[PDB]
Amino acid sequence: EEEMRKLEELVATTQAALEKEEKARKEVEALNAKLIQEKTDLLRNLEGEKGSISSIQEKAA
Amino acid sequence: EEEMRKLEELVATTQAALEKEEKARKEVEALNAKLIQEKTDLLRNLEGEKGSISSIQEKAA
Repeated sequence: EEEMRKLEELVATTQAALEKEEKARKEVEALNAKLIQEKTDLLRNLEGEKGSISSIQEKAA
Repeated sequence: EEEMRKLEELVATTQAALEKEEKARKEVEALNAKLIQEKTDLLRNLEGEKGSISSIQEKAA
């Protein structure tokens, strides 16, 4: 009466784990890669504008 | 015993699955924990500057 219950718990632990791995393996680079590109285009906009604010200071003196 | 042999192999993959499941999530929560504040205060940094750049040029012209 006990041989049936270990087989249904056997297939349940594998299908529940299998949907959990590839859900996590997808989102780790999905969040990281779109965050590292959006700082790179803003930083060259930043230091080029920080060079532009001193230009109005040297031209006025 | 052969019936306990079929039980223990896929659980060994599942115990290897759960440790890799928690490994991916705890590194992706800590990187988002400080970086979303990084994009907010630079927005005040840029707009507080470019609002002045629109204001410094009209009296310099």
